Amino acid sequence: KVFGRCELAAAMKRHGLDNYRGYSLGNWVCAAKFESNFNTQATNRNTDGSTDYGILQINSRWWCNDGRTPGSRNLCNIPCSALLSSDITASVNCAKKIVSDGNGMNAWVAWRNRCKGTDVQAWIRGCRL
Ligand SMILES: [Cl-]
Ligand SMILES: [Cl-]
Ligand SMILES: [Cl-]
Ligand SMILES: [Cl-]
Ligand SMILES: [Cl-]
Ligand SMILES: [Cl-]
Ligand code: NA
Repeated sequence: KVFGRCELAAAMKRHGLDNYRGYSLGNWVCAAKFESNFNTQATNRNTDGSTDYGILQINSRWWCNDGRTPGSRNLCNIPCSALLSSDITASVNCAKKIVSDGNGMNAWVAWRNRCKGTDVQAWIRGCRL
């Protein structure tokens, strides 16, 4: 599913991302825009042989099992395919683990490079929330 901006903001709010670890909802919608273009089906293979999955491009090196990233972990205890569902529950739950790990939203390269330090409330402007 390719979400609209406000549709994603609502879904993310409902699943408890707004202000999760102190990151306002705009930061999560921004991250999703630049990680996946709001596409739950997005996949991108990394140089190390891991792959990033879903709306928040969660990586198989640490977070989900894809059956082809040897010696990786599965901290979210999910198949990576779960992160590609139209239902973002799995992705959000796993993002909460990630952002809690120590590095905050710097775990998302697109967030660091395109959202951090920017006016992220823009991403939730106009939305009914
Ligand atoms: Cl929308
Ligand atoms: Cl947009
Ligand atoms: Cl915000
Ligand atoms: Cl992989
Ligand atoms: Cl959803
Ligand atoms: Cl933080
Ligand atoms: Na893994």
